[PDB]
Amino acid sequence: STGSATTTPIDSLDDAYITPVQIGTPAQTLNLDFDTGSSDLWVFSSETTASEVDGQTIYTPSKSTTAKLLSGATWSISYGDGSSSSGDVYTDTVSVGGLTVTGQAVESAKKVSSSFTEDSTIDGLLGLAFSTLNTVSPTQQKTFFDNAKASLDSPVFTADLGYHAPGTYNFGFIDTTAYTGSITYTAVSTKQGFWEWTSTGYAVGSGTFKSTSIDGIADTGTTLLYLPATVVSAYWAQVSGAKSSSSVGGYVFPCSATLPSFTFGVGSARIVIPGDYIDFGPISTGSSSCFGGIQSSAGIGINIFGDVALKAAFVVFNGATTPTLGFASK
Repeated sequence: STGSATTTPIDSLDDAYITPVQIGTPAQTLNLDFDTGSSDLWVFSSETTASEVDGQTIYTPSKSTTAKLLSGATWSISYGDGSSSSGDVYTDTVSVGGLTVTGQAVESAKKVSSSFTEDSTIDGLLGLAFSTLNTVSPTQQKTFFDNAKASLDSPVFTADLGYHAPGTYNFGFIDTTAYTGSITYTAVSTKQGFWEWTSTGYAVGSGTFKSTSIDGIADTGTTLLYLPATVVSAYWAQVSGAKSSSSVGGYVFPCSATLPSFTFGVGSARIVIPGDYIDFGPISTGSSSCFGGIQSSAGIGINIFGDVALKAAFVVFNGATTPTLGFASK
């Protein structure tokens, strides 16, 4: 089997991407944020505290003939950005892009933090990291990908995120029309439950490539690119008037600037992030200070190849016995 679903940016800055997911019988379609940095599939639901719901579509298990309470199971998650959610658990049929899993754990939120309530366009998250990070207790549950894997033509999914445009998530096949050149595969460590890999270095604009190992994760649920302070300072030093602002919480730059590209290494291959991808617009409406898409990972404890980086590439998440990541230009 295979599945193919279009993913759409939630706003004009590509802050996140939503992908329609069918849950239950008859289908209830919710728009979920596919998140390679976490391992819970959770939804706004009929059980969500009413004051914490503001425009989201909700999953109502009582209206699904295939829903079953997973008796005694609870979940609670805290994300790297300080956001959180918690609740109880149903099993139900879940379909993405034509690919169906029966008996999928659907984590029903009772509580969500303010950042989720404020995002009316995101009805939940679909985690695609390793199932070792799943928060269900007392019985840890599998991700949608882990449950689908054995049925798929190939044990893979691909992320093809658009710049200010829709893209695609594919399960079980590699669309050879979706990328240019060849796919370069690189080793993955699953020791922390993430798609953790090592970039071979970077370049700023037309500058020379610096060979240096940068360990980090491929995280579709993170908007920006978080890299060591040395690398980030080297990038922003090439932009007149760029500075790190403690008051704003990162590097900002004049909205009049033209940003240089940023290149990262995947083995002997190179992925180029155009400068425009690094512009996240005014820090506040009407400001001439713009927020940068490349930020320091200092204090986060890990480097994060978020959407800024991944949208520059066709990305293969290879869930074979020995997992690997693949990157192609597109």
